[PDB]
Formats: sequence, C-alpha cells, structure tokens
Amino acid sequence: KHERFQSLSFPHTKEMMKIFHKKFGLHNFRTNQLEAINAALLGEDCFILMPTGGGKSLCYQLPACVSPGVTVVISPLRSLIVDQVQKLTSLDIPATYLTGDKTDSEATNIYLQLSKKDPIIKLLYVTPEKICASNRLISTLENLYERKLLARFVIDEAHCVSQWGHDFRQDYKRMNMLRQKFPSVPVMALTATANPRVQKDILTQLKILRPQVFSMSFNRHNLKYYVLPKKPKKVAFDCLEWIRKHHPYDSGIIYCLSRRECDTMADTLQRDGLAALAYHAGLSDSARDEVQQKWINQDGCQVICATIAFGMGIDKPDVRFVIHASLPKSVEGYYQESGRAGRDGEISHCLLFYTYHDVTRLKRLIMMEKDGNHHTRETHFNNLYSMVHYCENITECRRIQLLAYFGENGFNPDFCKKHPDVSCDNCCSKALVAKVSQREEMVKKCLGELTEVCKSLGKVFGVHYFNIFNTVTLKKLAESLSSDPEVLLQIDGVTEDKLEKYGAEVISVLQKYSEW
DNA sequence: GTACCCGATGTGT
Ligand SMILES: Cc1nc(-c2ccc(C(=O)Nc3cc(S(N)(=O)=O)cc(C)c3C)cc2)cs1
Ligand SMILES: Nc1ncnc2c1ncn2[C@@H]1O[C@H](COP(=O)(O)OP(=O)(O)O)[C@@H](O)[C@H]1O
Ligand SMILES: [Zn+2]
Repeated sequence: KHERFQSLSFPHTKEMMKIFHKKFGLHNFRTNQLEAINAALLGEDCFILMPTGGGKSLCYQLPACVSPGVTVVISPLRSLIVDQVQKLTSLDIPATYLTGDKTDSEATNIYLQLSKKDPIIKLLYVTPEKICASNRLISTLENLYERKLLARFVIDEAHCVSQWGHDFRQDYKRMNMLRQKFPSVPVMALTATANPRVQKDILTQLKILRPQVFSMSFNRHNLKYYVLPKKPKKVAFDCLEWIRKHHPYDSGIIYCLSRRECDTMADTLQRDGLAALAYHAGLSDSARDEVQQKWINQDGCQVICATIAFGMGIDKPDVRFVIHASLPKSVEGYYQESGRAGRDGEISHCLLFYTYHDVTRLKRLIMMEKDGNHHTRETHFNNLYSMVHYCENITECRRIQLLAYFGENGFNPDFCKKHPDVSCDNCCSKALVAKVSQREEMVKKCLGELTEVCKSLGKVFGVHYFNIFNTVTLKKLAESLSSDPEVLLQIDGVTEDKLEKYGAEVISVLQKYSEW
C-alpha cells in the first residue's frame, strides 16, 4: 500500500518540501523516509523499523513542523531529550522539553507558550514518568486537545516499551493513559531492533491496532561477528591483547556485566597504557559527562568500558570494535549493543566472550528484579536461553541466526562467503579443542577409577597401592584408554606377572572407556 | 556455609 504514500501531490507536500530544503537543509530523502512522512501527515498511526542512522528523526520532525499544534515525543532518557532538542534548536526548529532538569519558572513559561492562541513550540519532549506524574502536563495536553492542536504522540526507541514497561519502568505501560485521554491523536513508534514478538508487544502496549509498517533489512553488511571462549580470570588480558593486535588506533567499547568488572577492565587497560575509561551508574553525572566527552573526542580515551547504561545516545560513526566481556541478557540487547559498531559503513568487529558461568550471574541479576513477577521473569529467562543458544551455535552462520531471530527469511545464505572480509567466525584449532578436552576428561576419570581400585587391592593384601601400580604407570594406563592386554604390555612398567595377578581388577571399568 | 549483584524519572500556587 506504500504506492499511495509515495506521492508528491498531497496538499501538504509543498510546505513539507519547503521546510525540508530551507529549515532542515537536506536535498534527497532516504529509503522509506518520504513514504513514512506522507503517512504521518495523513494522520495514520506508524510503526517504523529503520536501522540506526537511517533517518528516523526526520520521519517525525518534519510532520511535527508541518502539522498544526504540538507533537509530543516520549523518550526514555533525559540525555537523549536534551541532545535532540539542542540539535533541533541549533537547526532553528521550535522545540522544547519538560524534564527534571528545567526549573519551575521556565516550565511555567513553556506552559504559557503552549496556552497561547498560536503554540509556537512544535516539539515537546517528555519522559514516560513525567506524563505519569504531572497533572499540569495532562491539563495542558487536554487544553491542546480541545483546540485540535495536539498533533502526534511519538515513541522514540519503542522497543523500550517492551524492554522496561513490564518490570523496571512500568510507566512505559501506564502511559497508555494517553490513548484513553486523547484517542483521536495519532501515534508513531520508531525502533531499530524488534523481533516479531517484540513488534507485536510494542503495538499492543502502545494501543496501536492498525499501523502502517515501514521496515527494512536487519542485515549489517559491514560487521564481522565473533564469539570466543572466555577465561574469567584472564579475559581482560585477552581482550586487551586482541585490541592491541587488531585495533591499536581504533575507538571501541567493552561492555561489562557489573560495575566492578568495568573498573577491573579499565584498571588493566590503563596499567598497560591503553586509554580506557570506565562508565556506569556508580559514577556521578559529572564524571559520566566528562568520560563521555573524552571518548567521543578520542582525547585520552581509546576504549570505554561500560555497562548497558552507555550507548543509547552515542552517535560515534567510527567505532571499529565492540567487546562484550560477558554475554548480554538477550539477543535483542546483543544486536543493539554490537550495532554501535560501524555506523560509517566500514568493516568492524563484534567480539563476545562467552561462558555459561556468566549465564548464572545474569540469572541472578534477573531474579534480583524489584518489580518482577512470574511472567516477566519467565520471558527474561527465555531471552537468556536464546542468547546462550546463539553463543553455543558453532555451526549456523551468525548472520543467518540473527536474521532468523528477527524474522527476515529471504536472505542470501552465501553472503558470508561472497564477502569474506566481513565474515563471521563460523563462516571462516576451533572444534578440535573439544575433541582434546573430552579425551583429557576421560583419562582423568580413568586415572581416578584405577587409583581407587588399586587402593582397594592394597587394602585387601595389606600393602600400599604403589606396590600394585605406581603413579606413573597408572597415568600411562589412563592415557592409552585401551583394554587390550597386548597393548598394555607395550606400556613401560606393565608386566605379564602383574597382568596375571591384577588384570580382572585393572581392566575393570577401563574396558568401558574404549570409546575415547 | 557466603559473596555475588545492570539499569530512569519523577511537582502548580
Ligand atoms: C536492550 C534491548 N532490550 C530489548 C528487549 C528485550 C526483551 C524484551 C522482551 O522480551 N519483553 C517482553 C515481552 C513480552 S511479550 N508480550 O512479547 O510476551 C512480555 C514481557 C513481560 C516482556 C518483558 C523486549 C525488549 C530490545 S533492545
Ligand atoms: N533525507 C536525508 N538525507 C540525508 N541525510 C539525512 C536525511 N535525513 C536525516 N539525515 C541525517 O542523518 C543523521 C542522523 O539521522 P537520525 O534520524 O538520527 O538517524 P537514526 O534513525 O539512525 O537515529 C542526521 O544528522 C541527519 O542530518
Ligand atoms: Zn557467517
């Protein structure tokens, strides 16, 4: 149905193009931009799946300028709100916000401006919690609704509705109030990451029963995906070495599971002279802003070692590697966090250090949810299971796994082979370490069993177990994994007399270990 | 037996 929306003959088109050229300073629309903008200006509810950097902002900022009245944009972070409103005001588009960082007097001025006969402000940025606490905001929105000057409700990063609306920031659910208070006002949700289940969840929680859907390919052509086995007490040195070998002059992020993990990573990297800085909620906002500016400018900070708190507002185009020192809580989270790499389209690396012993820590973190119930927990456990299944899948192409998770099917299976420069690890000693480790565990169990049976025989005859078979002979018997006497006599220290005396008890379960 | 342990915002007089 996008053919009807791909038209430059609408009544709003002329003014739209005027603002697009003179106010935004652009020249050509990108993929799905014009269609989504037309659909928005036609009053339709919109759901936009567009990659980061694809141009989501314009899709709601141009209609906000064209439509009469105020467009209310709900954003999850005060940082995102201030950043976007600053960019808009620098572009000379009337926009303002009402968050916890504005003083009461400027808020009163904003309400008075909204109360004027002509509301100059086109974009009003708010948080979900502000909508669920300010009665003054609700009354102002009602005033705007009565004069038909409440344009849009925009949900920027709509996946957050499904990510924290059920158990952390329940106002993201409780904000459904707007659809009851202002049912005729259209809604537009934008996101870069959403599998079909989260898509349906976003649409149901936002009370959007018939949206126009604008989607694109989830493929990230320029990213090479890696997952490596993690040594929990050496991981810092491993990642640091990898960075030094592959990205000595490249900016990067190391995502960590805990605050102490971030501090340990930063300490190691600083101890060997890598400009790495820790970033998590434990730091003050003063220190957080300082480190963020240090990383963005590459001035004394090459790698930032951060928790999931960092990243949502960052638009650095030349991030060449993203390291997850521990596996993330979900595949959606992994896609979003690793996608912070390679916004410029150049080849980048996504390195994930995997252990299930971190899955246990993530399960502990999940069970430590203040407002979690049986269902929300169960959903998080399933997400973690899907992440572990991705980590342990050493057979399927990682791009195919990611695209199947998001429901994109018509994808070329030979992509990783046609363009090997951006190939995942699976498409490139790998599976041999398991073949060696299984044999080593087998010889360990065999040595234990042989030592125990020798101890039993020694207790029977009243001699130390070294006089039946010594340590080295038992170790050599374990390494053989055999049970044929003709080969046992080929082992140094094993004799025919000791065979004729102890063979029934020595072969014992050792004959059952012939499979390795 | 015990230490482990991410992440927002939020006001009319
Ligand atoms: C960093 C990022 N995280 C996400 C992300 C991860 C997981 C979910 C999710 O699974 N949410 C969900 C879905 C359902 S439901 N209705 O689909 O069954 C029910 C319940 C209770 C929850 C919590 C949503 C978003 C995207 S980017
Ligand atoms: N039609 C367009 N043509 C060229 N550049 C554009 C267009 N629309 C937006 N941009 C640019 O893209 C940049 C980022 O857009 P944004 O909407 O933030 O991307 P994302 O959707 O990934 O967040 C902005 O600096 C903007 O100037
Ligand atoms: Zn591949």
